[PDB]
Amino acid sequence: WVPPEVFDLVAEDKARCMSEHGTTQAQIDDVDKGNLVNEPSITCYMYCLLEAFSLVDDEANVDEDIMLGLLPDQLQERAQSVMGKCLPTSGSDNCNKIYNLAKCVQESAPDVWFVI
Ligand SMILES: CCCCCCCCCCCCCCCC(=O)O
Ligand SMILES: [Cl-]
Repeated sequence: WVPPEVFDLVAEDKARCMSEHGTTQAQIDDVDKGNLVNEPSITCYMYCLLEAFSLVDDEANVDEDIMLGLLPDQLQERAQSVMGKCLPTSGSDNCNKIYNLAKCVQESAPDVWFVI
């Protein structure tokens, strides 16, 4: 469902986030396929990229309105349903909060789940 335009929009932040955190594309592909581990090089990548687009703040609180703003209408209240379950975020730090959120969302909605 993700438009191709999104890929060029995120390219610059994706490069920076991967470089900052030691992330490999293979780690991203693995999360993308539903396999999540609590490794900072991928969890901090996910936090990094969300933050770059104002989807989370300095304590990994999710901005639900901006998030709903970005999704298409067909997912718009599946997402509200998933956010009801999975928010607020909780964890030992920003990266771990996003790990637990990722775990929750992908379990709650696997056929829509993805990470760029
Ligand atoms: C759903 C929370 C779990 C963790 C999410 C994984 C990180 C992927 C972040 C996607 C960033 C997309 C921002 C692009 C918005 C746009 O410019 O159109
Ligand atoms: Cl939250």
